[PDB]
Amino acid sequence: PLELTQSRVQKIWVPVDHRPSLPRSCNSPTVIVMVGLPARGKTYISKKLTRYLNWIGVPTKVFNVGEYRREAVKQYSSYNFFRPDNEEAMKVRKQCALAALRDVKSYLAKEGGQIAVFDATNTTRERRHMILHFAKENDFKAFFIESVCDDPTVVASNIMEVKISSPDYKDCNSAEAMDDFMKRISCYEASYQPLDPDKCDRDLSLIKVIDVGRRFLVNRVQDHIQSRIVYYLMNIHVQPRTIYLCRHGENEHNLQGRIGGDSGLSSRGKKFASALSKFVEEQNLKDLRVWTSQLKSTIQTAEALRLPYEQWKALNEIDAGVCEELTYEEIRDTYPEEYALREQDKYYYRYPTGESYQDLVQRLEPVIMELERQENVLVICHQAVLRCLLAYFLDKSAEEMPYLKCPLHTVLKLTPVAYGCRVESIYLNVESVCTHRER
Amino acid sequence: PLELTQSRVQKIWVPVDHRPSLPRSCNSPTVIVMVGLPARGKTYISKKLTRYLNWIGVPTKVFNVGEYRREAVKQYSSYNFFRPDNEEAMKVRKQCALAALRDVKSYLAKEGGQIAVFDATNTTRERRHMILHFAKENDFKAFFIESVCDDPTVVASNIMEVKISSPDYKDCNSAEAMDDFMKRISCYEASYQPLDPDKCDRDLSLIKVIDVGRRFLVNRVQDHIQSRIVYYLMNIHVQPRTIYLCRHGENEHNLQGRIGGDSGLSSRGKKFASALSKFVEEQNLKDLRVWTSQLKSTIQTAEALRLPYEQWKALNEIDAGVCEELTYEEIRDTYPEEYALREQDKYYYRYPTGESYQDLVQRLEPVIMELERQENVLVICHQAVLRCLLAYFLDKSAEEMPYLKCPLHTVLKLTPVAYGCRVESIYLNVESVCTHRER
Ligand SMILES: Cn1cc(-c2c[nH]c3ccc(Oc4ccc(NC(=O)CN)cc4)cc23)cn1
Ligand SMILES: Cn1cc(-c2c[nH]c3ccc(Oc4ccc(NC(=O)CN)cc4)cc23)cn1
Ligand SMILES: O=P(O)(O)OC[C@H]1O[C@](O)(CO)[C@@H](O)[C@@H]1O
Ligand SMILES: O=P(O)(O)OC[C@H]1O[C@](O)(CO)[C@@H](O)[C@@H]1O
Repeated sequence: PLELTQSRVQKIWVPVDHRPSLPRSCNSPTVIVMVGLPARGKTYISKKLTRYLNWIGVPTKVFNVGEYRREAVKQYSSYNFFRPDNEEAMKVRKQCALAALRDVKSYLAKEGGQIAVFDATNTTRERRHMILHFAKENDFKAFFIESVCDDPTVVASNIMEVKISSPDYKDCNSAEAMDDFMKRISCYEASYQPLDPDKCDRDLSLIKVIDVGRRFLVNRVQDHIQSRIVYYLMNIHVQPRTIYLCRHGENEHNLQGRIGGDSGLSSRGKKFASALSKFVEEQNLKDLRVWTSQLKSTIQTAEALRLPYEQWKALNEIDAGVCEELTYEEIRDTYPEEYALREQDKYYYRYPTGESYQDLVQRLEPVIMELERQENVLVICHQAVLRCLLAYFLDKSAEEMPYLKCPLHTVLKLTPVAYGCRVESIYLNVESVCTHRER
Repeated sequence: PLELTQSRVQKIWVPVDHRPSLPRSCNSPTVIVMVGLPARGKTYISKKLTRYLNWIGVPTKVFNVGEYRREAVKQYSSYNFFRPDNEEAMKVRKQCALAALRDVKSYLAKEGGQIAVFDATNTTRERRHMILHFAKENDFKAFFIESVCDDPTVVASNIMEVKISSPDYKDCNSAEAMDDFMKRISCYEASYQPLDPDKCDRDLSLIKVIDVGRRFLVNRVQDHIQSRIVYYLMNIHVQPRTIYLCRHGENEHNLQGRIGGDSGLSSRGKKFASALSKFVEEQNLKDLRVWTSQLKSTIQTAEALRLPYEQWKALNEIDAGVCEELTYEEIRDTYPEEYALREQDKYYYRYPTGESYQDLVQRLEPVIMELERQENVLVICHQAVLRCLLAYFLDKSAEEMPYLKCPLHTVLKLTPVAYGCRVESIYLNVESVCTHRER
């Protein structure tokens, strides 16, 4: 009894499965409901939350009712389409919401999706009662995220940043698009019934994000994922800042083509460290937090900056287990089965007594949460760690992640803009070996 | 340039410190303010939060004004001491609060304390304005935690569970103590001014815990620690449950006196696994979550239960680095310097390319957060992992933690009661080797 086998790729101990003569094949999804008037950052919340949930391994998809509308109604003319007295467009808009819900059902019940973010105004109790009915009948959980903001400066900024550039306003100039959008918001104000956790919405699971995250009303958080979302929303901010990501300067193991270890900077690596200090100085940042791993090469690179820095064990390079300090040639010759398994499944593959890219994500989640809280940050890390962090910021899949290009002596400058990061690459003109290996 | 040395105990790379001829020695603390009427679980929140913060490595202390009062006023007679018209006792109570604040200043500014939990009613704006003045003048941050509850069943339950058993009610019977405490609560109701984040307390950093954690009002979370507290308060619950903790059944490495590795159950270990299944069955639990590490020995133990289980990489035994699969005799003979360093500083000591008990805490924090969310849970883990989890539940220090007794083939049954866990040990009558080593 208790006979187990270790799975070759992930290295997971499973019961030996001696399937009989005729082998037989043999928790609840969530609908996240966005609530609020237009230009309240609902799409911003939807997209950022989906990016985070997918990166941590929770399959998530956004269903934006406006995109179903742009598909059903070819060209957008004006706010007149959104008028409450527009009988025809009101029918079309309802059909679009129902078509999005149909796709929500298919995603969660038939495609292995775990979270569906229903991105619409959902400003009336009637619409929300209909979404609740849809969730109850399909055995889906419902979690409401309402964004409430009365600041006209914030509303005008959102229109200027991401609304005027919408495909709806292609033939319009900035002034007419802004004016049309203000009229469009006014169409929703009369029927808008905010969430009432005090009386009406007392039994609903919800978060009210008030005044661009200054205040929060949290009601009946049922589970782990809702609690995580709430914690995430409370850590993110919309303040302007820059994230600089780079690897340690070239090390002695890099020169020998050896993986892992705790080797020091080569002469070129030390030159990069000096070049990085000059680069950092030229950026003229009021305050800058510097984060390193606990491995020597990243600390030596930070030492050249003459700035305070913090060492994180979570930033340490992927653990290669038995393959640590070996070259890839020595891995292929000593462990050919292991080498081929990794090449076939680079994300899920776990090194013996070591890690996978999947393990890295789990380790890096507190790093991501702290990066969100912070402003200007410089992260000096390692190739696999950098690919993982970059996949979060650039919304790259688990399959793409182990192959992202993160060259040595190159700074990745990340600027948060619209619904994602602008990425600028800055090579600091110091030669190094190449550690990138394609599939 | 960039000359570093690796610290012998923690294995941290530090700049080589060539101190000159005359060597010279060369963030803001927080006051957590509890707010609310008596029997609102303020002391329960204070104690649990302090236990969690200390375990994660944030030095925290509770300053309970009632304990300063029991010290100043020898014997407690009745609610008459708490009367608003009691001029003398009102002076004494103020002096006690000021004496507690004096000790808060000394703890945070002179003893290396990071968080001071000011556990009092702090029901008036006047008292809170005075605490704010004290925080501003000492450069301390202020974070308010208010517990609001109108349920008379909850109030009566709190009085019966932990108030009637208070040193104040030693000479009283349950009925008179309950009656006196109800009158005592009434003394505070007239002057009680709840936190108003809408108008008056808009600029204060606060959390309102409403109806025993059913709802939360979160205002202006400034930093990392406040955000963590909020997340913790949202994950904990007061629902009745049991936590069972045990190690995997005896393994082959245990028999050889070898550390780490991924060996399977010995014949005795398999006998424990059967004994554990019978024990679990006899507990008659409606639902039970079973958690294991990703190491074979814990999975084989769970396999004997015939219950669904979840494997956590965070539950894997402490990593011994270069000392993995070695006996302690082989460690002392091959690495005598390393052996002696560990014996001297067992909590902070890091194995080369391995971990410390300090690293274990960081890894286990998500385990603790999930244990808090759950109800009936059985954790099948390893000696060092178990000591770490037990130190959290039993409020043991970093210094005590590496020496806690966690024998093989023994279940630790944890029952949450009053202000901490009741611990019952259940030996399942199966022989094994002893892996415990005293200082
Ligand atoms: C850059 N940008 C901001 C908006 C924007 C306009 N109104 C909004 C309303 C909500 C919103 O989401 C959040 C904002 C803040 C936070 N939590 C915090 O801050 C807590 N420390 C969470 C979500 C974004 C916007 C659009 N573009
Ligand atoms: C066992 N006991 C409960 C009380 C008690 C009486 N009123 C209280 C008021 C507050 C309180 O703290 C919290 C309760 C719940 C939660 N968060 C959740 O639930 C969220 N999922 C956080 C703190 C405890 C008590 C006393 N003893
Ligand atoms: O996942 P890949 O492509 O092997 O890259 C990760 C490797 O890169 C390095 O950082 C440098 O080669 C190694 O330490 C690590 O094993
Ligand atoms: O910290 P200590 O006392 O060495 O105990 C931890 C050790 O106990 C074991 O679980 C069993 O001896 C080892 O795997 C591990 O190294």
